[PDB]
Amino acid sequence: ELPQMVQQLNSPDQQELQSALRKLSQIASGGNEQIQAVIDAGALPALVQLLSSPNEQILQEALWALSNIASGGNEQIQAVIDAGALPALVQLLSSPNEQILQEALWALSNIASGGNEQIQAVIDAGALPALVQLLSSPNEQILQEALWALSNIASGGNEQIQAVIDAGALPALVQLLSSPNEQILQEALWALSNIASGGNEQIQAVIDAGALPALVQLLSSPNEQILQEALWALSNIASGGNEQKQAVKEAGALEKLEQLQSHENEKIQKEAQEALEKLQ
Ligand SMILES: [Ca+2]
Repeated sequence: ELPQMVQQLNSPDQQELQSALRKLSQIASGGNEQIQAVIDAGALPALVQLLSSPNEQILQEALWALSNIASGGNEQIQAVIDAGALPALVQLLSSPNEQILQEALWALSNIASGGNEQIQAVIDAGALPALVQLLSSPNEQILQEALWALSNIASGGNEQIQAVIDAGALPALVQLLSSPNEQILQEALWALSNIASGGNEQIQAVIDAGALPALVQLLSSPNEQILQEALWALSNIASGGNEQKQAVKEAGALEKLEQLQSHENEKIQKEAQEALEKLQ
């Protein structure tokens, strides 16, 4: 069944290629055991070749198939990496095709949905410069995918968090907290809080970027999720040293946090107290 499809991916017949591609994608969309069967049949080197196709139909299916493969476990993400997917996927971030870019961004975010070793592979391939450029996009849909992918990069270890910092993502994220669009705020703050999960060097890079004045302002937000996410970043930068703890105190958070203690939503009531006790 599968060896016969993997073989057809080399076929000069575009109907044969597309039919097997459409079959492999639907078979890989399924279970994690199914993803392995597709891997083992050698579909991966064949799929990576197709990422270079000028044919949008065969490229769209190939991308779907790879993002569905990278939907699996940590060492199946590694197979996608070892096959050499990343450079082709990073190449596609310069695409004017909104659908191709959406698929390529999805696949990269799914590859970044694994362990630090996998997350580093994405960084190593050079995804971050392209990702940061996309935060300056006027497309709210492109912005979301780029912010999703970045948040997944910034989920990893300190080496991966500092990578995002060194990629100059923070000024862009800070500039995005001044957005009137509450849905952009949700995604920018989410990525920013992941940067804020790091060590003292990383906590300080966030502080130096002018993040605190925007976060302290957002603590008086009428959106329960944006207010919750501001707390997220603060309680995360509170984890850092007394030198950092002080910068937070002189941001004016102290009173806003003292007020938040008495909230209608008991979820942010504890999220504020945990931030307070880790500050003094
Ligand atoms: Ca074409």
